[PDB]
Amino acid sequence: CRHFSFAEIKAATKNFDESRVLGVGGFGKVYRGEIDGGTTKVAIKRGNPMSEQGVHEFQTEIEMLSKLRHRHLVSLIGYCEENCEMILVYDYMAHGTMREHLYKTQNPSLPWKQRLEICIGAARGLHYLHTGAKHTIIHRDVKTTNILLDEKWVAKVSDFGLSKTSFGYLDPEYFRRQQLTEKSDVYSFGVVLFEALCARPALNPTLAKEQVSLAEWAPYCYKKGMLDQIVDPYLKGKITPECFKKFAETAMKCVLDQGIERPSMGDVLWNLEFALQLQE
Ligand SMILES: Nc1ncnc2c1ncn2[C@@H]1O[C@H](COP(=O)(O)OP(=O)(O)O)[C@@H](O)[C@H]1O
Repeated sequence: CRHFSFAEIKAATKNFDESRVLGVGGFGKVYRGEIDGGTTKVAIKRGNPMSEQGVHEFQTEIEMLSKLRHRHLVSLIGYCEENCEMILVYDYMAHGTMREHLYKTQNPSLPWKQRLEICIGAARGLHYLHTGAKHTIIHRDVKTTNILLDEKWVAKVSDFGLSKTSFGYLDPEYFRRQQLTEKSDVYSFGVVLFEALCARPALNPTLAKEQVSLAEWAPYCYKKGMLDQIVDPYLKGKITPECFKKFAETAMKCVLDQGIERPSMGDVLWNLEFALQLQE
């Protein structure tokens, strides 16, 4: 993992010019830049050392990503703790977050098979975190803004500041059992799956009481046989009956009340690949 000068960070971002800002996260501003003389596109996150939750996330993202390698995980090229700063350098994901392609957006809608393949890609990332590191990693922050898309539309998991060895995605059993297991990532992923299908936020505080949380609302409509009515309008008529059923029953199991009843990510990943095959 590469240490960067604070001078290279300025060279890459052209001294943090707002022409290169990509957005704002809970950590700071995210800048697009180039390093190694313009062969490498990157994204650079500037955090604030005054905040020690920011300090905690900066060090956690470094100690996690520096030892992980997976096609479906955002890669951390390097960092900069110079002059008591806090900077992280990732590879640039040219197509932003998954949420920017589902709703509240001007981007075109994604075809069903591309959505399915994005969820499969993210499930592979999560499966690696749970079974491929030295110990289980619990991401704790699985959501549609933390799934990024590169120039070939490969889905990649990011945002490791809260991981250990958001509202609407929170494992409700965590506020009861007060323990945390990788099944909490499965809960959050099941919500991602429903967002991909319904193209609406996980929490929409303005709706009728039963519709506020996608996690409780989508299962409810499936049992009542009206899940087809809240499906993304672009997707209506584009999912074969058997894919629709395997997909929805996979998402329903992910958001069960009790973590012990939920599938593992290996199981989820397998059932999504099965769904893709039933679609074709
Ligand atoms: N590696 C990246 N490549 C491209 N754009 C990125 C990358 N990381 C973050 N972004 C952009 O920066 C924005 C801020 O994301 P992030 O800093 O993770 O904050 P949060 O996860 O709290 O929304 C994202 O919405 C996205 O547009």
